[PDB]
Amino acid sequence: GEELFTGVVPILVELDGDVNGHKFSVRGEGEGDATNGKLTLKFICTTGKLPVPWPTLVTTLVLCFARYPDHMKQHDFFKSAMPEGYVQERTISFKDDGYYKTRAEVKFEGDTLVNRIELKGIDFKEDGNILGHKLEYNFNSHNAYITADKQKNGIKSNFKIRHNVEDGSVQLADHYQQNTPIGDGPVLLPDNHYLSTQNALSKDPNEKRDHMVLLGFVTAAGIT
Repeated sequence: GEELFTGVVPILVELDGDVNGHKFSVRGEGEGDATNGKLTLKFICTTGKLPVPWPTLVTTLVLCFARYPDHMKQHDFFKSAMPEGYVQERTISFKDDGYYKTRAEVKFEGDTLVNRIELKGIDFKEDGNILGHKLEYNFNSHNAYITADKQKNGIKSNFKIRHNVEDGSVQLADHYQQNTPIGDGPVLLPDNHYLSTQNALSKDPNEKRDHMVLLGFVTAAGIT
């Protein structure tokens, strides 16, 4: 449970993707500090050029690192499922474009918190904002509301991400998310609340590979 997150925890992220038949892989490494809600990660496209914009993968690429304030500890499903972990599945529909479907397992593998993901993308436009790489390299603040899913013994969430387009417009990405536990022990099913997240995206000047350096802060709120 939550005791696995009292200090800084190494993170490994692995993604295998296929968007419109364009196959790619991403590896990320870094660490998470749930006491401050902080993620520091570097992601590399290990197959060459990433065929979608890095910001469209941020939500897919570890909510167990959210900072749950003491008065909300009983509502932290994500840490309660550890070390066995949880499955996280999303459908992400890009307005006037294609959709992603993702399945991930988030679980401890020894001393490392691992997020291992399979992503498919369907019916994107080669000239659209995604395959056409028309999104700014940034990721706005968002709140995601978390509700219990008692039948699945987990949580669900749906939320819209606003991605800035280079021409000043916005590209919406409508997320539906469902999480379940991998293990069969007791988990914490939350009252309604939300997570507030901010991200800063950057580039390592000495990295020639297609990559994303990510800072994130995730904080739970919305309960008494």
